[PDB]
Amino acid sequence: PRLRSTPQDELHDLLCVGFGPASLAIAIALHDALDPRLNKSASNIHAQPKICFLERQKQFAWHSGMLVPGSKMQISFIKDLATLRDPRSSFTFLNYLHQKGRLIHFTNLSTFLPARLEFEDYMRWCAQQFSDVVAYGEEVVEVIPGKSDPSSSVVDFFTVRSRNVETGEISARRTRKVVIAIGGTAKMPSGLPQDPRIIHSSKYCTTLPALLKDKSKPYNIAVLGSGQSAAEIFHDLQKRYPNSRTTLIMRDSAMRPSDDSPFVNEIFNPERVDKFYSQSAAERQRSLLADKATNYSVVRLELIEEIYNDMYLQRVKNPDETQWQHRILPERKITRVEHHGPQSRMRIHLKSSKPEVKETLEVDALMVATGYNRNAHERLLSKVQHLRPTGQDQWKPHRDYRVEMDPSKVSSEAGIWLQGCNERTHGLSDSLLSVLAVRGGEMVQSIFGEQLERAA
Amino acid sequence: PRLRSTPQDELHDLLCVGFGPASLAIAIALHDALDPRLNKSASNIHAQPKICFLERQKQFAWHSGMLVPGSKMQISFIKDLATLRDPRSSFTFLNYLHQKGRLIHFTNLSTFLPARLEFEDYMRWCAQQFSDVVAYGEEVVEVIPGKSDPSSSVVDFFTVRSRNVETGEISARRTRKVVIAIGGTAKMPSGLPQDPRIIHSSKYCTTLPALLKDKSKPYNIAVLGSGQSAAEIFHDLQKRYPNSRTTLIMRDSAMRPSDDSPFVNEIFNPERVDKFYSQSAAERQRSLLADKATNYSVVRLELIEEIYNDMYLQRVKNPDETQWQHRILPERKITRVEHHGPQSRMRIHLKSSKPEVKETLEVDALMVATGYNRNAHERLLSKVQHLRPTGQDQWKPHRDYRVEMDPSKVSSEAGIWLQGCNERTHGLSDSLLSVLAVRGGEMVQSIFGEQLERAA
Amino acid sequence: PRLRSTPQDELHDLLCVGFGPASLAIAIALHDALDPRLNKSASNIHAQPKICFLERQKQFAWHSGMLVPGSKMQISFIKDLATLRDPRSSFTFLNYLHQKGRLIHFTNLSTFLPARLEFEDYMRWCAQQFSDVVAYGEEVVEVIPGKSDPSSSVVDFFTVRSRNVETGEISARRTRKVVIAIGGTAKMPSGLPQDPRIIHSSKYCTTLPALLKDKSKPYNIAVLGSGQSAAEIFHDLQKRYPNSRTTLIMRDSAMRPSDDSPFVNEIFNPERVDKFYSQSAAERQRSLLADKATNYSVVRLELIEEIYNDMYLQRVKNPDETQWQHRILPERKITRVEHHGPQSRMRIHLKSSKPEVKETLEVDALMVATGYNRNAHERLLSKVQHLRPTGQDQWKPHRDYRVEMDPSKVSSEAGIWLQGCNERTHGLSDSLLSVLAVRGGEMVQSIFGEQLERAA
Amino acid sequence: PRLRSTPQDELHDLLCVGFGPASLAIAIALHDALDPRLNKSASNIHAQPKICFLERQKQFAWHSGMLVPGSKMQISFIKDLATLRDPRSSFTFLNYLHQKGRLIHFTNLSTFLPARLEFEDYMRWCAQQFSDVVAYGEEVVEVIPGKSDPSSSVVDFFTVRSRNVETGEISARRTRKVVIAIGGTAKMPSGLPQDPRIIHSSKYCTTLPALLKDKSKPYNIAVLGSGQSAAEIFHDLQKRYPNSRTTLIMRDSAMRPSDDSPFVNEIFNPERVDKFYSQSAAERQRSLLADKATNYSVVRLELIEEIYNDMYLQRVKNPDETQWQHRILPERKITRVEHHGPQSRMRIHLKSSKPEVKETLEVDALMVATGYNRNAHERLLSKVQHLRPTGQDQWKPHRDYRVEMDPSKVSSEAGIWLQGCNERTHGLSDSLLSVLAVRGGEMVQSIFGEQLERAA
Ligand SMILES: Cc1cc2nc3c(=O)[nH]c(=O)nc-3n(C[C@H](O)[C@H](O)[C@H](O)COP(=O)(O)OP(=O)(O)OC[C@H]3O[C@@H](n4cnc5c(N)ncnc54)[C@H](O)[C@@H]3O)c2cc1C
Ligand SMILES: Cc1cc2nc3c(=O)[nH]c(=O)nc-3n(C[C@H](O)[C@H](O)[C@H](O)COP(=O)(O)OP(=O)(O)OC[C@H]3O[C@@H](n4cnc5c(N)ncnc54)[C@H](O)[C@@H]3O)c2cc1C
Ligand SMILES: Cc1cc2nc3c(=O)[nH]c(=O)nc-3n(C[C@H](O)[C@H](O)[C@H](O)COP(=O)(O)OP(=O)(O)OC[C@H]3O[C@@H](n4cnc5c(N)ncnc54)[C@H](O)[C@@H]3O)c2cc1C
Ligand SMILES: Cc1cc2nc3c(=O)[nH]c(=O)nc-3n(C[C@H](O)[C@H](O)[C@H](O)COP(=O)(O)OP(=O)(O)OC[C@H]3O[C@@H](n4cnc5c(N)ncnc54)[C@H](O)[C@@H]3O)c2cc1C
Repeated sequence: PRLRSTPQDELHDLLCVGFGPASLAIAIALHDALDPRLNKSASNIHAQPKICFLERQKQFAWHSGMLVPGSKMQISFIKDLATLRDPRSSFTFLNYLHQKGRLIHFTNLSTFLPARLEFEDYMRWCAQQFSDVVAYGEEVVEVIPGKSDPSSSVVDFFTVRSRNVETGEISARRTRKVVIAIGGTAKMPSGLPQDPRIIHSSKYCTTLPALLKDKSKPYNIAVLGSGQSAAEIFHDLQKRYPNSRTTLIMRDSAMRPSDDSPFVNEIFNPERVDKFYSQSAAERQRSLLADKATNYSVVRLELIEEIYNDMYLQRVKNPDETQWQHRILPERKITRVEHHGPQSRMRIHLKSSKPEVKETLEVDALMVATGYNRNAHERLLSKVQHLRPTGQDQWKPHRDYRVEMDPSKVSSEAGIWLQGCNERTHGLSDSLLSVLAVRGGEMVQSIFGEQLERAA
Repeated sequence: PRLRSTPQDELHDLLCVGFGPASLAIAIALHDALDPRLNKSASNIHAQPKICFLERQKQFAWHSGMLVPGSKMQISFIKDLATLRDPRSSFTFLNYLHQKGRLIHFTNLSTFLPARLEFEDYMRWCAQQFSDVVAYGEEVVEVIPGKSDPSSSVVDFFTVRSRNVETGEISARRTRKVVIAIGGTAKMPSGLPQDPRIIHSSKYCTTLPALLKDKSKPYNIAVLGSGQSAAEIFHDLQKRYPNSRTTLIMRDSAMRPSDDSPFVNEIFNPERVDKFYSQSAAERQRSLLADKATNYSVVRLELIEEIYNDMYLQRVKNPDETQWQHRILPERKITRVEHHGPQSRMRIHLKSSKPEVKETLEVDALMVATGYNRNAHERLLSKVQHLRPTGQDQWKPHRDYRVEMDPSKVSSEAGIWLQGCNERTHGLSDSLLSVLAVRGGEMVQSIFGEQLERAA
Repeated sequence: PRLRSTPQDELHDLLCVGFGPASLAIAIALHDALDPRLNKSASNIHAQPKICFLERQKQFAWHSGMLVPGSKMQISFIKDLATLRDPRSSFTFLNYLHQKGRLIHFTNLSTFLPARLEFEDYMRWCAQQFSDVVAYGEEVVEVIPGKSDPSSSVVDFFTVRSRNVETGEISARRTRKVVIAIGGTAKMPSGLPQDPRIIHSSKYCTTLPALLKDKSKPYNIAVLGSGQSAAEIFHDLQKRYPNSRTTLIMRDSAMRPSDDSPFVNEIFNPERVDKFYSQSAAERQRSLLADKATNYSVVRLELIEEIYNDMYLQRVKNPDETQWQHRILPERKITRVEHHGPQSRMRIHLKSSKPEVKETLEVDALMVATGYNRNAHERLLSKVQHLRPTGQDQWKPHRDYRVEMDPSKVSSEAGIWLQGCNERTHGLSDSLLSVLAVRGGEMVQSIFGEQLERAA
Repeated sequence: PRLRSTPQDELHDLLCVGFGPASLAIAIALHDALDPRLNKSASNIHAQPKICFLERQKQFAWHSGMLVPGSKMQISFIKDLATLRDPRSSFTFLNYLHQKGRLIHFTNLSTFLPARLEFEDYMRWCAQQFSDVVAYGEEVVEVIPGKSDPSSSVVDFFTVRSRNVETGEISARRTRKVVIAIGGTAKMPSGLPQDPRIIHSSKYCTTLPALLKDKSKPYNIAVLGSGQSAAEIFHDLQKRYPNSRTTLIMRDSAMRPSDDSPFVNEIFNPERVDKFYSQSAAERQRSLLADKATNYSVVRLELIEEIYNDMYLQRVKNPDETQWQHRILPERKITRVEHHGPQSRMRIHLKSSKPEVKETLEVDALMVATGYNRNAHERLLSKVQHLRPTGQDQWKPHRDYRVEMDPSKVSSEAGIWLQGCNERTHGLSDSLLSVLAVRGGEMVQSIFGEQLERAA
C-alpha cells in the first residue's frame, strides 16, 4: 500500500497540520491499516483516502536546535512509532535498524536509550516513505470553515491556507477533516528584553554558533533555568567552548532528578489515557501536579551526577568557588538586563529568588532554557471559534481528540482533531512519544473508521 | 581518658536523657575533647566532668523492631559518629572494622551502605565503651527545676526522675544541665481502633512473630503506608511468610523514589545548619516542604524496582491481577475496621483516597507504617515550662540547641538542650545521622566550653 | 501458512531429531519463508514440504531441571528466535508479549534479560503453533540409510526410528533429509560413584526435592563446580533449605566473572560464523580458548557479588569461618566418596586441587554442576558412518551444517545436518540462542532451497 | 614526632632509593611508629633514626605522563597509604580531605575511586611532610659495599652514590641499610626504531604536546597495545585532538575487561602475601598466570563500553568502517616502520598477529602503550652481587623483603631490601598500592625493630 498524492484542488479526507512525530505516527497507522499483510480486511479497501500533511520545515527534523552532541533519548526504544500498536509493523525501530544493517550492532550496546541523533534518523527514515503526501516548506496560517451549500447554515468542510516559507505565496487546500499537530512554542520570561545575544534553548545548536563564532575565545556565557534543556546546554558549553566561563542561573535551590521509577511511570501507559480522561477537572489538575517530576523542571539523574562531579573536580583544583570557570548560582532571579552598552557583553542583574541585593554578570550570551507553551493552535483556529457551542470560549477535545462543535452548525462528516496539546484532558503522556503508536491507531479509526468498516 | 561514673547523689555537670545515636555522638565528642592524643589542650584538664546517660532500653539497640533481614543503611558510612568531625578518632566506622578484623573484608564489598545490623553493632561497640556512665533500664518520667537557694527566685539546677523498667522504682539525679535526646514516637492514624492485630512498623520484628507464630500458614497480612518502612515490611513479608497473601494499602497513587541526587542532598551538610537556622519561619517551612522527597514518604529506588519486578513476575504466571498472592492497592483509605468478629481475621473497609465505594479485606494482621512524631519531650518538660519567657507557649531552641529560658528566672550555669526534635529550626538533617559527629562536637563546646577553655 | 502433519508412512522432505530451541528456530524460519506476508515469492509455493519433529519430552520445556526461582536469561531478548532474521516476524519476543497483553509491562521493567521462566513460555508459545508437525514422547534411537533401489549402491533416503517413552513401541519414519538437534548430555566426573544422593545440576529442580522432602530439615548439602550452574544452585539452596548447611567445592581458587564486554562479545554475531568457519583447526582451537570466559566455567558478575555479600554478612555475625552455615572450599578435589554407610549421609574426602591431606564432609546430597558434553549424535549415526569418505573417522560439517558424505555412495537429494554440536567448526555461538534466528533462516535455504527457488 | 635531616657525612640507619608511593608508605609507617599518640611505647624512644630518601624527580609526582584528564584510580580510597594499617593515622586519605576542607564534598560523590589527580595531591600532601629527609633531583647511580674495618672480610655498611639531575655532580651517602623502591621502566618492543615521533605511554602528557603543537590540526595518530594505558590514550586523543584520525593497533582480537570480581580480588589482601610467598616457584608462577586478568593487558569495563559506544556512534553516521575518523585494528602486528621519509609522517606496515599481507598507515606519531619492566634495580646492585651466596645469580628476597646475602660476608646489621619489584615471590599486589600501608608497617619493624623493641 503506497499512499499517492492528492491534487491540491481536490477535496481531501484528511489534512494534517505539522509533520512531527505525532503526525508521523498517524501516517504510519494509516499505512498499517491499509496493509493487507498486517490487517486482513485491508484487501477489500478499493480507494486510497485522499490525505495531505503540511510541514513548515524544509525536511523532517526532530528538535534540531537541541541535538547536543552525546544527547540521549529519555524513553525506551520500544515506545517507538509502531511497536506498542503492532510489533510486526515495518515501521518499528528494530526493523529500521535491520534495514540499515545496524541491528546486531545496536543490540551489542545493551541500551534502551538511543542517541537523539539516531532516533531522529529512524523517524526521518519513517517520514521519507510518505514523501508523496507531505508538503514541506508550508507554514499553515489559518483554518477556515466552508459550506458545500453556501446558502445553508451547515459547515461540511474546511479550508486550510499555508504560506510557502521560501517564496511566501499562499496556497489553499480543502478538507473534510483537520488534524492540528504542531507541538509547542518557545516560552520566554516576560521580563527579558529582545536581543540577538538572548537565545532560547530550542535554537541553541542552530543559532549560538553564528553569534559566538570563535570556539577558543574566552566568552562569558549564562544559562537560565534548571530543567533538562538547561543541564544539557550547561554541560555541552564546557565542551563546545573550552576556554569560556559559564554560569547556570536558577530560581530553585538545586537541579532535581527526573522520576523514572516504574510504579509512577505507569501513568505513561496507553491504557491509562481512558482512566485519566474520565476524571474530573480538579482530579486531573491534582494528578498532573502530583506527577510533575516525571517530566517537568527535572534532570536525568546521570546528567546531574556528571555535572556535580565536574564541580567537585573544580573544587580539587581550587577551593575558592568564586574563582571557578564554571559556576551554578542557585535561588536567583534576573531583575535587570543591560544590553545597550558599547561592549559586546550584556550586564545581568541578579537577586534572590526567595519571596519578600545580589551580584552582576557580564555575559556575551544568555541561553534561556525556560520550556514551552502549547497554545499555537488557538491562532490557527480563531475563524472556526463560532462553530463551538454558544458561550464556550475554549476548545474541548473528546476522548478521541475531536474538538466539540455545535451539531446543528457542523455536519457529522466534518471535524477538527487536536494532537500534542491535550495534556490537561489526556495526561502527561500527551506531548511525549510514549503513546504515539497506539494514539495513531486510535486516530486512524476515529477519522477513517467508516471506510475501514466497509472493508471489514 | 576513661569516663568514670558519678555517684547518684552528686550534682552532675550533664545529664543526657536517652542513649541513642544522638546522645552517643555527644559521649564520643566528649571522649575526643578530653583525649590528649586528639586535642592538645586536653593534658591541662584536671577534672573529669560528672556526666550520666539515662536509657529506657535494657541495652543499646538501634530500631530493633525494624531490623528486617537484608535491610540497608541509607547514608554513607563516612557520616558515622566521629569521622566528619575527626577522621583520626578511635570511634570511626573504619576503626571499628579494624578492631573486629573486618576492615579488608568490608573494603572488598565496594559499598558505602552497610547493613543496618552491621551499623548497629558498630554503634553498640561505641556505646559499650561508655558503660560506666550509662544507666540502662531507666525511663525518664520528668524534669524538675531546683534552686540551690530555695528562698530565692533563681533556678540553678534540674532534678531528673526516672522509673526502673524492671522493678518500677523511681530514682532522682540532680544536674546543672540536661540534654533531651529521645528520638520519636510511633505515629498511628486516629481512625484506627486499638487491637493486638494492629501493629506499628516500629514493632514489626519484635511483636508480629508472637502474633503469627506459624511461618508456613496462609495468613492474610495488610500493610498501610507507602514510605520506606512500608516497602521494607511488604517486601520482607513475602520471604518471612511464603504462603501468605499480602496487601499494600496506600492513599498515594504510587511508591515514590527518595531523592538521592548530589546537589539536593547538600542540605544535609553540617555547614548548612547555620544557613538553614538563620532563615525566617516562612522560608524554613518552605525549604522543608521543597526538599521533603529526600526523607519522607519515599522509597529507595532499588527497593521499588525489586518490588515492581516481583509484581511483573506474578503477571507472567497469572494475567489476572485480582488473583495475585501479593497486591498493591493504590489511592485507598481505611474507613472501617471490624475487629469484634468470632474469627481471627479483621475486616478492613476501603474507599478511594480521592477528595469528595471500594473493597473489603479479611486480614489476620495490619502493619501500620505511618511514620513518627517527635513531641515526647514536651511531657518531660511540663514542670519547667514556667521558666520560659512569659507568654511563649513553645520551646525555642537556639542555634546551639539550648532552649530559651527567662534570664532572670534561670541562672547562666543551668540549661536544657534539645537533640533530634529540632527539624523546624535546624533542618532535615536533624533527625538523621548526617550531622551527628559535628553536632556532638558543637554540643560538647556549648556545654563544657568553660572547662575546656581553662585547659586551652 | 499452517504446516499440516504428514502421515507416518509417507516419504518426508525433512525429519528433525529434537524440538528444543535449535529445531524450533528452523520451524519458525520455514513458517516465515512460506509466509506470503513476509516473503513475496511465497505465493507461488503450491506444496507444503512434508516435515516432522521428534522430541523425547512429553511437551516443550527449556532446561526445566534448572528453572531455579529468580533465574535470569543471559542474552538480550532481541536475540530471540526470529528478530535477528526478521523483526516483522510474528514469532518475535515482543510480538509474543503483545499477544499476552504484557508488552507495555515488560517495557516498564527496562531489562534486556527476562526470567528463564518467561523466555521458556515465549518459546513454548512458539512451539505450540507447530503441534501438528511435532511428535512428543518420541526418543530417536537410530538413523538408518535406505536405498529406493536396493540393488544399487546409492543411498537416497534415511529411516529414523524412535521409541515411545510411555509405552516403549518402536516407530519408523522415512526421510530424504535429517537434522540432529539434540543439545547436550550431563557430564559427570569419572571418579564419582553412582548414587541417588549424587545428582547432576540439570536435574536439580526435578529430582532433589524427591530426595530431600522436608524443606525445614537441617541437611548438609554439597555443590561441586564453579560455573554458572553451581553458583545458581549454591545460592538457591540457601532459600530452598533455610536450615541447611551448604558447601561449594571447587578446584579453582575462585568463582570467575563471565566476560560480557562488547568488543569480545562480537564473536557471537551471526556474520562472524563465516569468519570463524574459514579459519584453520589450530586457529579455531586457539580462538575458542582465548574467548572461553564468555561462556564456560564463569559466573555472571551480579550473582558473584550477591553470594560474596552473603558471605560477608556471615562474617559480621561470626568472625570464625569454620562455623559458617554456608561455606566455599576453593582449590579442592574429591578423592573418595563413602556411600555404603548405615546413615543417610555420604562422606566426601577432599584434597588440594594443586598439582603434585584435607577435610571430610558428611552430606545428605551432592549436586554436581560439572557441565555438558555434546557427543550424543554419534550413537544415533553409527549405522550411517560407512557413508562418510573412506578413512574419515569423524563427522565433518560444512559451513551450511550438512555433514560430508561420499558423493558416489549418497545421492544429492539425501543428507544429514547437525545443529548445536558444532562449536569446533562454527564458534562459541553454536550452542547458544545467539544465532538461532539467522541459522534457522540459513538451514531452511540449505534444505528447502530448490522448492523456494521455483517459487522465487 | 618530626623527622629531622641527617648530615650527608653521617652513617645513616636507612637510605631509601626512590620516593614514590612505596617509599612514602615506609616514611609514613615510621612516623606512625614514633608517634606516641598512635603507638604507646613511642614515648621511650630517645633517638630519631638517621634516615634519607633519594628521588630523581624534582618534586613528588605520580605517573605525571599519564595524568590523562578525567583519569580515575583503580582501587578503593580505603587502600591508601595508612588506613589498612591504622585508620587513626593522620595520613589517611579521609584525614587529608578533612585538612583540605573537602571531606563532606568527597562524601557527596559516593565514589570509592577518586581522580588520579586528586590521589596524587593526597600523596603529594603526605610527601611534603617529609621534606627535611628527602633529597629531590638525585638519581642514584650505584650501591657500593663498605667495610668499617677494611682489613677484614666483612661488609657492614653501604655507600650510595647519586648524580644531581640539574648539575650532574656525584654525591655519596653511607648507610647500614638500603631500600630500593624505584618502580618500573618503560617497556618498548625490540622491533621498533628510535624516533621522536615514537613515544611510550608513560610520556604521553609530558612529551606528545611538544611534538604535535597544534591541537586543531588533522594529524594521524596511532596507539599500540590494548591494556589500560592504550585505552586511556586512545580515548583521550579524541578529545585532545578533535580533528585527528586515530588508530588503535592490537595483536589481540579485542580489548578485554579487567577482573574486579570480589572473590578473585582477595588475592590483593595484605594477609595473602604470607600464603603466596610460602608456595613453590611452580605454584606461584601458576597462580600469577591464573589471576593475570586482574591487572595486566586489561581495561576497566566502563572505559571499554565508552569507547565501544563511540564506535557505534561512528557507525550511525557512516556504515562504512574504512571511512571512520577513529578506528581499531585488531589482530595486527607492526612489521616495518618507515621513518626516513621527507614528510612528517612515518609509514607503519602491518601484518596479521596470527601465527604462521595487511595495510599501511601514515602517522605523525605512534604512542606505545606496551607496559613496564621492573629490572632497573639490577644495575644499581651489580657491585654488591659478590655478597650473595656463591653461584646464586639472582637476588632472592625473603618474606620481609631483605635480599639473601652470605652470612659470613655480610654483618647482621647491614642489609638491602627490595620494594615494588617482587611480584614473583610476593604476589600481584606487590607493584600496586593495595598493601602499601601494611607493607610499610612490616618494613619499619624489619629495619628498625631493635630500636623499637628497646622502647617497647
Ligand atoms: C530536545 C527535546 C528532546 C525530547 N526528547 C524526548 C524523548 O526522548 N522522549 C519523549 O517521549 N519525548 C521527548 N520530547 C518531547 C517531545 O514533545 C516529543 O518527542 C515530540 O517532539 C512531540 O511530537 P509532536 O509532533 O507533538 O510535536 P513536534 O515534534 O514539535 O512536531 C510538530 C511539527 O509541526 C510543525 N509545525 C509547527 N507549526 C506549524 C505550522 N503553522 N504549519 C505547518 N507546520 C507546523 C513543526 O515544524 C514540527 O515539525 C523531547 C522534546 C524536546 C524539545
Ligand atoms: C528503621 C530506621 C532506619 C533508619 N535508618 C537511617 C539511616 O540509615 N541513616 C540515617 O541517617 N538515619 C536513619 N534513621 C533516622 C533515625 O532518626 C536516626 O538514625 C537515629 O535513630 C536518630 O537518633 P536519636 O538518638 O535522635 O533517636 P533514637 O535513635 O530514637 O534514640 C533515642 C533513645 O532514647 C531512648 N528513650 C526514649 N525515651 C526515653 C525516656 N523517657 N527515658 C530514657 N530513654 C528514652 C530510646 O530508647 C532511644 O534509645 C532511621 C530510622 C529508622 C526508624
Ligand atoms: C540452565 C541453562 C540456561 C541457559 N541459558 C541460556 C541463555 O540465557 N542464553 C543462551 O544463549 N543460551 C543459554 N543456554 C545454552 C543452551 O544450549 C541453549 O539456550 C539451548 O538450550 C540450545 O538449544 P538446542 O536445541 O541446541 O538444545 P536443547 O535445548 O538441549 O534441545 C534439544 C532437544 O532435543 C531433545 N532430545 C534429545 N535427545 C533426543 C532423542 N534421542 N530423540 C528425540 N529428542 C531428543 C531434548 O529433549 C531437547 O528438548 C543455557 C543452557 C542451560 C543448561
Ligand atoms: C598510570 C598508572 C596508574 C596507576 N594506577 C594505579 C591505581 O589506581 N591503583 C594501584 O593500586 N596501582 C596503580 N598503578 C600501579 C603503580 O605501580 C603504583 O600505583 C605505584 O606507582 C607503585 O609505587 P612504587 O613506589 O613502587 O613505584 P613508582 O610509583 O614508580 O615510584 C618509584 C620512584 O622512584 C624514583 N626513581 C626511579 N629510579 C630512581 C633512581 N635511580 N634514583 C632515585 N630515584 C629513582 C622514580 O622517580 C619514582 O618516583 C598505576 C600505574 C600507572 C603507570
